[PDB]
Amino acid sequence: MLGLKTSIIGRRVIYFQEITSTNEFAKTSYLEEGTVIVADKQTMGHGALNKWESPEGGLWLSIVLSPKVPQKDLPKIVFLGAVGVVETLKEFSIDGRIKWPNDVLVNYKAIAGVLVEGKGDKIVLGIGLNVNNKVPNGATSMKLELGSEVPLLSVFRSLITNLDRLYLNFLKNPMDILNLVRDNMILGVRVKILGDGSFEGIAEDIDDFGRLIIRLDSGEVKKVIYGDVSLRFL
Amino acid sequence: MLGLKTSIIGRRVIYFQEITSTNEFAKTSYLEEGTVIVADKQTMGHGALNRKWESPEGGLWLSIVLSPKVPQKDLPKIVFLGAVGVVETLKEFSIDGRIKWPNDVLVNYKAIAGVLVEGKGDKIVLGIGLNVNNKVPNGATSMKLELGSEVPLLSVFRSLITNLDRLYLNFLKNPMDILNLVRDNMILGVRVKILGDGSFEGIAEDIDDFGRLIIRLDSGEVKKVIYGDVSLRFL
Ligand SMILES: Nc1ncnc2c1ncn2[C@@H]1O[C@H](CO)[C@@H](O)[C@H]1O
Ligand SMILES: Nc1ncnc2c1ncn2[C@@H]1O[C@H](CO)[C@@H](O)[C@H]1O
Ligand SMILES: O=C(O)CCCC[C@@H]1SC[C@@H]2NC(=O)N[C@@H]21
Ligand SMILES: O=C(O)CCCC[C@@H]1SC[C@@H]2NC(=O)N[C@@H]21
Repeated sequence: MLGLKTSIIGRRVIYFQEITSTNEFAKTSYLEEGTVIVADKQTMGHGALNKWESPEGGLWLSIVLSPKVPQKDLPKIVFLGAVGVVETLKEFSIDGRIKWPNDVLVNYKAIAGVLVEGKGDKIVLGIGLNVNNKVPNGATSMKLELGSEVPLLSVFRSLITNLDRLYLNFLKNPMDILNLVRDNMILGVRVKILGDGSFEGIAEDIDDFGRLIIRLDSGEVKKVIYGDVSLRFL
Repeated sequence: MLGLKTSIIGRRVIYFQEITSTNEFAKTSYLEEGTVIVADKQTMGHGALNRKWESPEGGLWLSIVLSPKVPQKDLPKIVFLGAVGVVETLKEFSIDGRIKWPNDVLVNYKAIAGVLVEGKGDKIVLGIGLNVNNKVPNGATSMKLELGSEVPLLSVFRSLITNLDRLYLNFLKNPMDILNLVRDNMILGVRVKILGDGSFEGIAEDIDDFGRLIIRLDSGEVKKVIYGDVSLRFL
């Protein structure tokens, strides 16, 4: 009854009033490619590192993918989610910018996060977007940005449509997404990579593998992988 | 993202752009009680007694997984939950739906919806097909045809699920209540023909405490019809 006209993403949609995590369900359940798992609320939502607040009002969903692309391209699925969110936000007159590698900010406030996990040769693309829900201190939502409630289903429709388009092109031209990320991410600013061997520098660009290129004050250039990176804006 | 607030029916909803049959998927798959299977269109829609049910885009084609822990004597009334739920939703949209015993809903004697219940003991599948904005077979009708304009399909879905959830929860508590709702919304007082092992005609007087259709033949003989392997035809 939803009348979705997408090719792959959204062929099937499993909706939950409540769920532990859409990502966990998508990983542990046999689902055909393109199946979307979405819930009004998550009781155990999570993302990069070890919680992702998922109260009623937001868009919490996961997409099952099994892309038949070269091994080295598989890691770029996270960018499809980030760019899809940016495109949807623009449709609603909101300017979102990507905080490499998986977050979307509006005026430097977090409005969405992407988490990609796997199970077998299935890839699960998880996306959390604050719409009308309460958000953690320092974060924002479409409602807070627009000053009014936003029809949640309309956001879902927009995002699924954008993701389907990005995914279909990714299957044929897997390098294209990097250009979209580059033109929509925060660059030219100082950042600090946390953890062992922590360092600071200017976030210059992302390379052909989606690695963040940082120029340290000494002139040294380091390439950061986005598997489970911890980054801070200075 | 649908924000359903129902207790059981609609806890989960599995939507399909296309499916063979929501009833078949529901019967076959491992699903929890209250899960709703809905599709934009069905390629193999089924009606009662092996009939074909046209399910083009524009209509509401869904099935609900139920596991009612009521006495076996009450299980046959589940089809009525579907019929009444549809009637209530139609009234919400100001359409006068009336029940054609025991599983059809008509508007001015034209079929607008059909209900098919399939069970095996514990797991019961309640299937409902309602014509909304889709083209229909000659002689049938739809919400769009009745109102003269397109009706938001999702609005009909929300309405029906809400009604079905309420009806089902009360059914578990008071299994007899549904019978009163069927009586008040069914076509009675007219001549009908009952088709099964042969056939007979008479006035459809009412439904009894078992949901059986009470028919008064011209001779004065009274027959009680149990649904399952029979069809009803208005004269
Ligand atoms: N619903 C949410 N919206 C935005 N950020 C969240 C949410 N839940 C947890 N966070 C975390 O708060 C951080 C914002 O500083 C993000 O990196 C994000 O992972
Ligand atoms: N979508 C539909 N709406 C109303 N009646 C239908 C529909 N599909 C099939 N039928 C009915 O099922 C019967 C054939 O088994 C016919 O009387 C036909 O009109
Ligand atoms: O910002 C991040 O670190 C990633 C957050 C990802 C959140 C979404 S909500 C839908 C899906 N289910 C989860 O448990 N996590 C992701
Ligand atoms: O009038 C009838 O004989 C019953 C028709 C039941 C139609 C619905 S459409 C949803 C569900 N899936 C099916 O294949 N049949 C039922």
